[PDB]
Amino acid sequence: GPVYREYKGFRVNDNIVADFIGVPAVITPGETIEFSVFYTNRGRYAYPDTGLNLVIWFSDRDDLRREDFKLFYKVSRADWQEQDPAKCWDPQFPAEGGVHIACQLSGPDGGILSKPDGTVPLPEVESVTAHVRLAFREGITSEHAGIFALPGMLDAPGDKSIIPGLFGNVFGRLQQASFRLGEGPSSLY
Amino acid sequence: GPVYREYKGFRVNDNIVADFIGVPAVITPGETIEFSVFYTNRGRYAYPDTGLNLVIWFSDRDDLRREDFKLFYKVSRADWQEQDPAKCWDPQFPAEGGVHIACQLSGPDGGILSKPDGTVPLPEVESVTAHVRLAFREGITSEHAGIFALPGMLDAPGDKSIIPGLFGNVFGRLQQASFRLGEGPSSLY
Amino acid sequence: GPVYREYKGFRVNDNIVADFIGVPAVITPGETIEFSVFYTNRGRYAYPDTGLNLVIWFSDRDDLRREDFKLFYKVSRADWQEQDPAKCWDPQFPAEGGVHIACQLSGPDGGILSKPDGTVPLPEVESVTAHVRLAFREGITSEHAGIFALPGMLDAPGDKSIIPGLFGNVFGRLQQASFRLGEGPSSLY
Ligand SMILES: C[As](C)(=O)[O-]
Ligand SMILES: [Cl-]
Repeated sequence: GPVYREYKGFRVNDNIVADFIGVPAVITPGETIEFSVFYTNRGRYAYPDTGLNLVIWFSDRDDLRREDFKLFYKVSRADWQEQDPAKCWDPQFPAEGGVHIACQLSGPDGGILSKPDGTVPLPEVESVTAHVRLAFREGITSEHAGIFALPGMLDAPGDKSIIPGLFGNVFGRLQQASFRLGEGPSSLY
Repeated sequence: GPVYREYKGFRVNDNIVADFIGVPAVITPGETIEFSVFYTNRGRYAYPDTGLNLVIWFSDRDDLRREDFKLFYKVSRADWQEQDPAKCWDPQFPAEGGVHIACQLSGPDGGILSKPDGTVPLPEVESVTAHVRLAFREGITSEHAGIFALPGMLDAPGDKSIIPGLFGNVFGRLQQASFRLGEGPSSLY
Repeated sequence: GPVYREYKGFRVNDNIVADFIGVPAVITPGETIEFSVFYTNRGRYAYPDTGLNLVIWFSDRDDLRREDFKLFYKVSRADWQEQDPAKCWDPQFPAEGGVHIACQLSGPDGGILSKPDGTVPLPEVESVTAHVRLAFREGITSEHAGIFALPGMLDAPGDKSIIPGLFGNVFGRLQQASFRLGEGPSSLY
């Protein structure tokens, strides 16, 4: 069994990391972007079932909700699907301000790692990708926002997910992508 | 106290890492790009005050100076500001050629981690972001350049910065973004 | 001497890592992109000779070959060159489908780390970059593809590369960039 750390009330294994590709540092309100994100087993313990969670957070306003953006994704080689608003955590409000909306992006990966019983085990060195399509509705903006990739794992076969709407009873290392939702930079020269 | 390694006579804690988002691999001279960069406490020691440093480096020429580019930044949810040329290191000249221009991008983060006395403590798992607007003047080019993100920390409360013009008496893990400054690639097909 | 783990019968040192800059999450068939990728020594053991390997992989088809894309690269401040198809591994076919084409992108870096004898030693904290130009021929597509950065090292000076066509008898930590080859996302709103 692997070593867990505690963060808030949850168990975190830093050996399950996540990487982003193609997140722009500025997103235009109303426009659709596609990026990729994948979590990888940098440890020696094979997890029996895994799935990605994504957290969308605005630091400078607290009114953003799941319905304020459109979110589609595809697990590795499987087909695209719309992210399910019922597979989300309720909005969380940090003590310093803002709001984050955590979304579950789990499911079979097209027969690369996934098994007939539906699990997506993560042997060492292996990875699972979500290709993600994201768009924020027009008229909403943020000057310091981010996406966090939160890998979710089931520690033992037949474990239950611990956060309502998210995948996993233990979690991997949070990965960040900071951006602004608004207008691009004016010329400095 | 955390474990430091010595590198070029400075104290480095590899548990304070940095990530880049949105850096292009080719930058057009004269054009403004915006990217984000953030440092994260991946260790268990909470630093009492922290700030980011950025190094702009050209490997194939040594004539670049701070005056050859315009640089603005914004710490997390604080306001945009112009980077201060007096809050920069003197040009450094590696033995193999080229020049590094080390720039301090510190300050309050808009009250997320920062405190009324101006300090930015970095608890574990926490991060601080700089949104960065950058443009190199027209007529300057480089075929192998990069930005290095150098997190700076004050190890104990009331410590003084050790590199004149930069923030910190100890430093985090150097993170790199390599790019060309010049023209994009012609179509290979 | 460093600690190796075994992976598919090869020796891997996770302290030699790789990072990507500017890989887009969607690449258009026929269009040329340029990105950079660099491997960094995050350990304390200096390797006497190093070189990057790049793997192009399609998960959803197995007919892709080295001839189906154009690949040029440049080691740090050395000159651009075309990747040599004879310095490639034979196509590898995972049992679950798809194909991987592993390509050697080694050589001197313009005298930054490289020495007159042609070797590229990698001291601690140091790094080697490849600027990469990549284009897939028109009419070929993939819904889940990626680039893997496989650092190659020689553990000892008189060691020989262990995979025909790739650099190294030991290898670093695999780094991934997942993308689709095809059309960008249509508007969700
Ligand atoms: C209540 As609303 C403006 O977040 O859809
Ligand atoms: Cl956009």
